[PDB]
Amino acid sequence: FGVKTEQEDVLAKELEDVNKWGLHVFRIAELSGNRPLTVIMHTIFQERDLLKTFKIPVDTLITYLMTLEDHYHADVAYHNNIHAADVVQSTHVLLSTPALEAVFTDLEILAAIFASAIHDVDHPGVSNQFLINTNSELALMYNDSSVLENHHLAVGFKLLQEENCDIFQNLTKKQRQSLRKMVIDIVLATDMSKHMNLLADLKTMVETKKVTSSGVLLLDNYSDRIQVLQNMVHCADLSNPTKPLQLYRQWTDRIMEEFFRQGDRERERGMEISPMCDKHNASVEKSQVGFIDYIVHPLWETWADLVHPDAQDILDTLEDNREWYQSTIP
Ligand SMILES: COc1ccc([C@@H]2CNC(=O)C2)cc1OC1CCCC1
Ligand SMILES: [Mg+2]
Ligand SMILES: [Zn+2]
Repeated sequence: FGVKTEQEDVLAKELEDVNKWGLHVFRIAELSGNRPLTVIMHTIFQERDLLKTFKIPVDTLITYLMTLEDHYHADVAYHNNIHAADVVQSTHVLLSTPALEAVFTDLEILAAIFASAIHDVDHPGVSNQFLINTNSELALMYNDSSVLENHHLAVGFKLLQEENCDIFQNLTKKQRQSLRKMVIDIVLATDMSKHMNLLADLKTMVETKKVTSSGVLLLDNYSDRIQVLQNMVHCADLSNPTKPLQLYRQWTDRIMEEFFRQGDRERERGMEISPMCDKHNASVEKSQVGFIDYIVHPLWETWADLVHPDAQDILDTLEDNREWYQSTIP
C-alpha cells in the first residue's frame, strides 16, 4: 500500500510526544501490538540520527529491538517491556535537557539509550534476594552480587549475536569497547543497593558543579561524564512518581502486583515475606510516600540542582503526587 494503516497513523500521532515527559506509554504499548520498546527505540534512533551516525542497518535494528523486547517477560507486571520503553523514553528526554546541550557525544547518547533499553531484560519479577535465597543458578553464576543487573547486561549483549541482530556491527573496536564499558557502568548502577553512593557522588558533583560560558554543565573526565549518565538513567528508572498521576498510579498498581506475587511465592515456600510484598499487610499509599521521601525526591532534588532550572516542573509534579498519596493514607 505504502500508506499507514489507521492504527499505525494513530500510533505515529502518539509518538509525536516522544520528546515530552509523560508520553502515553501504555497507549503506545496497546497501539503497537505490545511493541512499545521497539517502536519507541526506533523513533528515538531516527530522531537522533543514530542509524546514520553508527551505520546501523534498519532491519538489523528492528530485528534486534524485537528480540530484546521478546526477552522481557509479558507475565511480569512491572519489570517488562513497557517499563523498559518508559525508561528509554525518559532517558531520551533527560538527555535533551538545556543544561546538558552539547555535553554528550553521540556514542555516550547511544550508550545511555541502549543501557536504558536492556537494563531490566529477562527480569523474572522477583528480587535478587529471592534468587539468592532459593540458590538459583543465576545467583550461583553471579556470586549473589547484582545478580539480576549482571544478567540484564549479559542478555542485552548476548542477543546481539542472534540472526541479523548485531546493531553495533559497523562500530570500530574502540567505539565498541567504549560503548560496552559505559553501558555496563550505567546498568550496574541501576541496582538499588548502589543508590546511596550514586546519590552521594551526584551531590558532590552538584557541590563542585562547573558551568560553561554557554551555560551548560562542564564534564571533563570519564568519571564525571559516566556519573551523570548513571544518575540520569537511574533517575529515569525512578521517574514513575514524577509523571502525571494517571501514569504514576498505573506504575504503582504494577509494582505492587509484582511485589505481592513475590510475597505470595515467599509465603507458599515458607520464606519470610520481603518488605512491601505482603498483600495482607500492605500500605500502598504510605509506601509510595516513603519511596518518594526517602529515595525519589532526594535523587530528583539533586538532579534538579545539577540541571537547574530545567527539571523544576518534574520536581513540582513529584511533590504534587507525593501530596496526593499522602492525602489518601487511610
Ligand atoms: C511506582 O512505585 C515504584 C516504582 C519502582 C520501584 C522500584 C525501583 N526500581 C525498581 O526496579 C523497582 C519501586 C516502587 O515503589 C516501591 C514502594 C512500594 C513498593 C515498591
Ligand atoms: Mg532493575
Ligand atoms: Zn528498571
